[PDB]
Amino acid sequence: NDKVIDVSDFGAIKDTGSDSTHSLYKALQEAKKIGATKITFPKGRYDFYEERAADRLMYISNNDPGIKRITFPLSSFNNLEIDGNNSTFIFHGGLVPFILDESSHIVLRNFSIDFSRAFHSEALIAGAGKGYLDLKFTDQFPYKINEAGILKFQSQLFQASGIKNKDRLKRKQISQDEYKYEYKRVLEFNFALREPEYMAQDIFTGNALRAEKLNDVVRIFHPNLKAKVGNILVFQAKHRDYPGVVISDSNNVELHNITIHHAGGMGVIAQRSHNITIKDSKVSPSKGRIVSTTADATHFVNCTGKIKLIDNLFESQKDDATNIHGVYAAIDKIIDDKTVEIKLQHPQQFGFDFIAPEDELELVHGASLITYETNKVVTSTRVSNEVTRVQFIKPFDSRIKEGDSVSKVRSYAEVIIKGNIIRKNRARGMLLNSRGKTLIENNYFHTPGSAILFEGDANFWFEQGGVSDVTIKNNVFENSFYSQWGKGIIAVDAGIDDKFKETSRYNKNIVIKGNTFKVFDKAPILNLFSVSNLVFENNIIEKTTEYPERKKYNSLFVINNSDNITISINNILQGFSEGKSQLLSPTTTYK
Amino acid sequence: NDKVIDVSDFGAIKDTGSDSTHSLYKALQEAKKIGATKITFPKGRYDFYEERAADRLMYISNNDPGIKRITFPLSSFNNLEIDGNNSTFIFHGGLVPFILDESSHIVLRNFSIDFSRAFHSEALIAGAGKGYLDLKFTDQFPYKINEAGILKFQSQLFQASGIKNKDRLKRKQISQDEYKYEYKRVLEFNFALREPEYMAQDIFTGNALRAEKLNDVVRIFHPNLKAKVGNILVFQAKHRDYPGVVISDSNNVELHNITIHHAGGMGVIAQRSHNITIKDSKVSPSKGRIVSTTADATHFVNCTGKIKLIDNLFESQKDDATNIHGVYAAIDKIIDDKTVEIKLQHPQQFGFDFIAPEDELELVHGASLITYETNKVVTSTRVSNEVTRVQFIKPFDSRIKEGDSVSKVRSYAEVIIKGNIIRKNRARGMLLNSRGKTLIENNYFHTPGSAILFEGDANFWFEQGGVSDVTIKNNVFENSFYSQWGKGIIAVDAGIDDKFKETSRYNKNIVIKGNTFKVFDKAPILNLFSVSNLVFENNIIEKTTEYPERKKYNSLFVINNSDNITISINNILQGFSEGKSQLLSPTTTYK
Ligand SMILES: OC[C@H]1O[C@@H](O)[C@H](O)[C@@H](O)[C@H]1O
Ligand SMILES: OC[C@H]1O[C@@H](O)[C@H](O)[C@@H](O)[C@H]1O
Ligand SMILES: OC[C@H]1O[C@H](O)[C@H](O)[C@@H](O)[C@H]1O
Ligand SMILES: OC[C@H]1O[C@H](O)[C@H](O)[C@@H](O)[C@H]1O
Ligand SMILES: [Cl-]
Ligand SMILES: [Cl-]
Ligand code: NI
Ligand code: NI
Repeated sequence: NDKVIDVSDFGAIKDTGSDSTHSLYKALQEAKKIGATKITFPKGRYDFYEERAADRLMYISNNDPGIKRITFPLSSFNNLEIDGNNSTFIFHGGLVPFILDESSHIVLRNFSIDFSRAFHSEALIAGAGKGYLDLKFTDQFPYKINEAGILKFQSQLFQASGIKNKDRLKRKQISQDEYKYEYKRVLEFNFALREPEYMAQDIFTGNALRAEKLNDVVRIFHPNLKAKVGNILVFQAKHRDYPGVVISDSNNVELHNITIHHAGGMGVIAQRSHNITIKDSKVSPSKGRIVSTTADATHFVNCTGKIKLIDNLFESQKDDATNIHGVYAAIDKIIDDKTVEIKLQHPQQFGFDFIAPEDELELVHGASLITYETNKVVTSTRVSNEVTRVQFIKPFDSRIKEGDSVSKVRSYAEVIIKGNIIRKNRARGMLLNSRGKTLIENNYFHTPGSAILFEGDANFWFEQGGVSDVTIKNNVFENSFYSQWGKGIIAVDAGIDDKFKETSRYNKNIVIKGNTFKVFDKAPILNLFSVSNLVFENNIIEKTTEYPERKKYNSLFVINNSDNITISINNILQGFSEGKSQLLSPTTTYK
Repeated sequence: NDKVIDVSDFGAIKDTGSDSTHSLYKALQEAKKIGATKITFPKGRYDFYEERAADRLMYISNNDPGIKRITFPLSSFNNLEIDGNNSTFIFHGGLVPFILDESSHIVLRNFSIDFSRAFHSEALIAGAGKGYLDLKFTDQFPYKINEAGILKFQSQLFQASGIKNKDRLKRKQISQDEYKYEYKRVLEFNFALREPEYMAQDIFTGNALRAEKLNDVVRIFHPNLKAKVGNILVFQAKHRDYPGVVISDSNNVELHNITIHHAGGMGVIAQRSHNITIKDSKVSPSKGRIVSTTADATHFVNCTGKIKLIDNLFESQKDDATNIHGVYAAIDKIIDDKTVEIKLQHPQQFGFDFIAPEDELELVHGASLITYETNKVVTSTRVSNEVTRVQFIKPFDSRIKEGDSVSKVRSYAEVIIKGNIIRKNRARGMLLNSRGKTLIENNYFHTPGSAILFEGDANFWFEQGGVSDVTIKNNVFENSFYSQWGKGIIAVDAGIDDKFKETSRYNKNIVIKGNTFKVFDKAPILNLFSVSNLVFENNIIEKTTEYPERKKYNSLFVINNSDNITISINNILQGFSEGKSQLLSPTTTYK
């Protein structure tokens, strides 16, 4: 039809293991040429390789920039639905499955994304001693130990060809693939619960560990290795070069019933885009794996309109389930009374262009995150993937210094996050850096880090946060924040120096009602600073014994430098040995 | 003036160490806007950094592709001379100094190029034992040994700031710079002669060596380490990301009195360009260094017109002094009787586009390098940075198989290489893969590898060679080919399988006259196969004792599968103990 295009008409045949990339490409161009509104896959398994994938330079915020090979290069597509009919997609090597670029009204529906060799690696811990672990790898994680004695994971094990010359080039190719499987650090996971081991920490290794094949078993050596035998050691991928679904300068995108088993980086990363829905989808590992995506499950940078995460499962990724936030760029040079040069600060922010004439920017004091003023841009001149020269309509506030920051005033995204399951990932649940109206309703949280974190800073990540209207209602937080890294189940960790906490009110107007908190010890349920107007009422708090109690904590409510904080008497806490009046009484310390 | 632009008028001030990149940029744009023909630097030292350099995707043949930061982004410039007045240019970090792209009539004159921290590293060998070397590094080569026990070179040593937060970002930045200084292998250099140690070999390490700080001295561990104490160990840079001068799709470019002290990769790399002169220039290390560029000094891919290398010094680079050659692309898929898909084979060839309609291509048998036919292109469709679909005007020769190759029929460059000094580099002198008229006159060669190599192959490098008109006259070859890797002083090593050597005549019409060969043993002066019509006459051959004699060789002239080879009786050989009649008598073996 000129309305519905079947990829098989273009040569893509399921269930054979052959490369479907070019057939898919021609089907895409025909859909655009005639204006078809849907591309369908006959249900089956489709494999995509590097050799015939479109190449484009990409800057992708909070991931690694470079030349990308892209299986679905959805540049300037409009009103196009891709229905996989529950096909499974397998990506071989360094591929970005989807990049939506200047596209509009795109629907992705009914398929799964996976890579044939994960970018992270995993092993069974078979033994442990001072300065070493003994590991067992499955076939799924090929590796070599070279003559230098260094463990190096591989894209695949070299199978000889017959033709001697095809072998020399294939070895060189496998050898250059090593970069993609570089590791950075290791983390112990509980075998039975399939989550980071209780009170285990990241152990920084670098990308080279000393190793020996005992002579089936691999011993790795590092002074700081420690782990329980029988658990699973995860090698964290060093790079974020292959995110799953990139949504960039696009609008009205919907993901329905998408399963992202794996990504080199984040599963879904959206930048400078408007209206995004992710519904009935899954971030969850494929067979034999305890880890899903090697970074965040979802992530939104300078997005507008409505961001909806509805009835999804987000489990087992190496970072947060979501983060919705803006970009700060530091004021690097003051040119004249009207003109500055801003510089993107974090490496995975380089190439993020966002300042244009007529834009309004916040001018922000760095150590306090307090806004001096807003000012309109009349000139924006991109000098590099770091520096942009900005001239304002009027001279900027005379208190502004080099080292302060700007962020664009936006129609901040309205956030609706409901019905999701968030568990077994490594870090936090949700970073709520959304200044727009935010609703967190009917989610389940079981996270090692904070289930919900208000962050943002203008000194390292350079991420704009600061909420103005948040409702967290009818959620279950079950034994969340069980790790050693974090400040509470629901916490503020904005980059506000101690000396400015008393005057900065970065997060405002938060309602926390009707939730159930199942907690195993007395770590903070709320750990707040620089908040104005928060009401915590009609919650149920219920003591458990899921994990050993951490003696470091003896306060459910840590409040500093805030105003209008109501920890209502109408909350219910049962199963604690202390009195209700003590348990609801805020402290300034963990105590 | 509107004719001559002084960079200092645009804010570039010598001898201060500040970044001159943006001032230079505005001077470049003004020169293009008004049509000025020259930009001058007041003599001094100018430093260029990453932060404000223009970023562009680049595919650069025989080097590494990616996003490049470019100090002199000479895109679409015409009739422009850059005169440095013997200024010195210092490049900090990952910068490509010059990229000439679609430019015309460009003159670069009177300056030097260097990087503040070399991409390779060097050390004094202070001790040696089984499976280890003991090294001493100077300040110029900063490094860390991390807790894993791995030696990792650094862009710089971290100097604390005062402000604690500027320190955290700077550490992250220094940490991400580590990739640029990765090593691959080590090679021992003779301290006194400043050249690869006699009969030393590359020792493959990989990018991670075990190491210990003895407690000023660094011990590295690897089973295959062996070296003489007092020599200098060079760590070969793993990447070729920052070549010195890129000349791409450009014409009529001249380099006069340019000193390239260092490059991350090749000093000068030219691709698909027409008429290039390099005169009175130097590739030669800066103070404290024994290595110059980390790959070839110069290199020309699919160039046309005249290539002139006149009165230059090319010393101490890690590869060849020059290589002038074409590209083969393998026939990966046969589509129909008229249509194939070609695929670039070597990773550093990806993104090399060269086939367009109306082009004539050679269709070549892979194992023999014999041309089946030429055929004209009517359709070229780039699928990726690897694959292009090519359709011919007529059905191609029915003997063609997948695995054969194509190369474009070109106005092959006329090559004039005269008055150059070639010495102390690691590999060969000149790879003469130039099918156009070639003149090698009045050069001095002192190379560890072959001084002059006819190479090319369609199985690994995929480089088109095959000479048709070569004159090698009045050169001095002094103790060249003193290493264990090579086949002779002047040798053929084309990728022609043994079974086709008898029928393939890939190199034709070579005159070798009036040269002086000073040789220390009886390795081949000529080692030829698949040559037709070569005359070796009026040469002087003179025995020396510069290096120990290699007992493996007892033949100055090894000839196989050739025709019309004249080793004239009018050559002079003095200082040998064998008879003249034996010494000029060809063999089929080293004997
Ligand atoms: O799960 C138990 C294990 O937990 C880790 O955090 C600890 O470092 C190991 O020594 C072992 O105690
Ligand atoms: O230069 C002398 C040295 O040369 C190297 O090629 C050899 O491996 C060392 O053991 C030492 O003999
Ligand atoms: O703390 C913010 C931080 O959170 C996660 O780690 C993300 O992966 C990062 O990109 C960054 O957004
Ligand atoms: O043998 C050919 C080979 O020669 C040198 O090593 C060059 O650095 C390579 O790019 C390649 O051209
Ligand atoms: Cl202030
Ligand atoms: Cl043949
Ligand atoms: Ni937002
Ligand atoms: Ni040529």
